[PDB]
Amino acid sequence: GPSCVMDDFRDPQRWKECAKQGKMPCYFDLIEENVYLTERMQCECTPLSKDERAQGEIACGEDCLNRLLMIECSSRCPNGDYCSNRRFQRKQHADVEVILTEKKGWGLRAAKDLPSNTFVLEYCGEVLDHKEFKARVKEYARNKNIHYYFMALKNDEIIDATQKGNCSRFMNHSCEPNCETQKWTVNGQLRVGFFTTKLVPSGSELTFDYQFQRYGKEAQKCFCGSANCRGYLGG
Ligand SMILES: C[S@@+](CC[C@H](N)C(=O)[O-])C[C@H]1O[C@@H](n2cnc3c(N)ncnc32)[C@H](O)[C@@H]1O
Ligand SMILES: Cc1cccc2cc(C(=O)N[C@H]3CC[C@H](NC(=O)CCN)CC3)[nH]c12
Ligand SMILES: [Zn+2]
Ligand SMILES: [Zn+2]
Ligand SMILES: [Zn+2]
Repeated sequence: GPSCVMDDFRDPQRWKECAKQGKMPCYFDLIEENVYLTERMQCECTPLSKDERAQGEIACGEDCLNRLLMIECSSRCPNGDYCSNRRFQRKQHADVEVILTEKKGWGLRAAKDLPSNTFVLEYCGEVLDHKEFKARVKEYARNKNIHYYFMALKNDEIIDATQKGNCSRFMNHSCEPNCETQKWTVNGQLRVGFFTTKLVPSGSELTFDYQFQRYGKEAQKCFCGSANCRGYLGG
């Protein structure tokens, strides 16, 4: 099918044009941070020498205490500019494209090879309390929407990327996936991002195991094509 790049989403009227020809997904409002309907210490890594920075060595890598608790550092981190643990904030996203699938709608694929436990994208959207969430479920059912964009963030917080979000919203489900969600604390506030669970060759679709609690017996069928396909979306 047709494909497109994350920069294509920055030109609104051209996008809408590409959408008229079916060369891009339908329009949504692009945002770079979660938006709320309901109004809401440093680590101990030793500073790296300028020599160690030049050698290729990692600042706040795997032993960093902020990182081990999936907390990103701030500006006041000991390693300052060198800190590798500010990925959400610096928007250090993987190189991925938005493509048209056979039966799932649009999707995400890797433009380059991507290592294991590599950051893909933040799942951004409108954060909802339980009440707003239920309002929208019903509103969406009554508009006969086909695609749904809900992601559980925490107790009484669900991200809805139906109207406002970013390209994370195109990652499809798979019963045998190559990414997972991770919840990270940034400035005392929780966020969700997608991360590879294995190596993902260039061209391959990126998928995760969506486990949002299924309500009815009734569900969306799964066209993931795996050997182990559970048949439907949801947990
Ligand atoms: C967040 S969206 C993913 C983006 C969607 N493909 C689009 O075109 O906007 C989730 C929706 O994609 C579709 N979807 C995702 N994974 C799927 C799968 N494995 N089989 C069938 N539909 C899928 C479902 O309609 C679901 O409600
Ligand atoms: C981010 C992402 C990636 C891949 C798949 C999904 C599905 C969703 C999603 O929001 N699914 C919803 C469906 C409609 C349900 N409706 C009821 O349970 C009540 C009446 N059937 C709620 C869950 N989000 C996704
Ligand atoms: Zn650190
Ligand atoms: Zn740091
Ligand atoms: Zn499946």
